Amino acid sequence: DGAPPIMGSSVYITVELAIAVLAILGNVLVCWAVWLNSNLQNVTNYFVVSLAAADIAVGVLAIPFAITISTGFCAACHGCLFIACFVLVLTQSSIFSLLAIAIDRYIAIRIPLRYNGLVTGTRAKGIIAICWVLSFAIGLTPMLGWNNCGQPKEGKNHSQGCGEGQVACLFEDVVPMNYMVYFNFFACVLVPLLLMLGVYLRIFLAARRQLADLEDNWETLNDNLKVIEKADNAAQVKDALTKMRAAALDAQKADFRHGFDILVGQIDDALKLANEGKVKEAQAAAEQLKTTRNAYIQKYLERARSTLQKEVHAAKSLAIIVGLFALCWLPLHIINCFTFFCPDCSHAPLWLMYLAIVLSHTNSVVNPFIYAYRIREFRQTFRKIIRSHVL
Ligand SMILES: Nc1nc(NCCc2ccc(O)cc2)nc2nc(-c3ccco3)nn12
Repeated sequence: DGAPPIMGSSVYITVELAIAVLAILGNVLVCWAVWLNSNLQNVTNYFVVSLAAADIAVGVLAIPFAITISTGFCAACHGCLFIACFVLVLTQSSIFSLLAIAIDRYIAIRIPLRYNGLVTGTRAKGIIAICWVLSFAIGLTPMLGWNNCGQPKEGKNHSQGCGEGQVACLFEDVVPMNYMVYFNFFACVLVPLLLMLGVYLRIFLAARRQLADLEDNWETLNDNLKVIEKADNAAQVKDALTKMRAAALDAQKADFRHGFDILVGQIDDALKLANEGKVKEAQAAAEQLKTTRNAYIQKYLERARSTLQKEVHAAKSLAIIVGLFALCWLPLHIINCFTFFCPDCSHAPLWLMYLAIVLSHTNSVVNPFIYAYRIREFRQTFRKIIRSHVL
């Protein structure tokens, strides 16, 4: 006869309430910043709002649900199922939101040309609504028959003094583990994570490929120029210039038409000269190109470089969220795995179970800090609010 469980429950409940406090405050701040700042009103941040909404729900409902379910109190089976699986609904919502963010940034970085023509607030709202609905379908799947209401714990039901029909409300007693591992973890959680990793890999790959392409064009431009200065034949000049022309109109694909028009025009003129056997005429005419480069091309390619740097930094910041999501949630899934795939093992200790539950809950508090740390716009919007209504 050992330590009173309420002593541990005091800690657990206090920790849970603190986590709820932070989860509500941080995410409320996020939503407020997005609502009043017009720079933060794009399709990409609407998913941020949805994620923050799920986190608010965690702080308002899932945590109280966790505190209640932990009691093992007497309630009808299906009611206990809802209480236990509402967090699954929210977690699936978060999954779909993160995956939507990844796909949005992918579409933005590979085809920004037709990004707006494809991605709008209308279709985004339709997506988010469909995502919430499918999250409900997934999370509450157990209530559609895939439960253990038909296999109750006679000993427990009669120990805790429950009514006819009712059952004690614990997780592993009503929520089947094959569902948690196969259906929820392997299919509806792990696979999405693999997909997110793939998409972000493709994002960074495309950013690197574009920077190398523009760099090859820039180097082709200047190297052909140097070749002109060193060449000693009209045909050698025209060869280098034709290839410089190709590189010029290639880098063009990356107000600004003025610069590239001047460059390509100068290249056409140098070509016409070289074709008419006019060598040094071409070498001198192609020497003014560098000015056109020092006034337009360099100024455009540095700006394209900074734009890709910004999108890369944004992709990194948005991927860190998925990282923390995985790190906070996977421990419970691993615990479920070895609660399902090892009958010869000893079950994980109760303190470790609640520790992992608390950990999974902490994910609803990190996102705002990530935003304020990484994203200048979010940071300074939070700053204004913090120095607008309350200090
Ligand atoms: N395995 C598990 N257990 C619990 N709570 C109850 C643990 C327990 C274990 C033994 C016992 O006699 C009474 C209760 N909550 C849990 N939540 C989750 C979870 C949430 C999201 C993914 O897995 N897994 N999970």
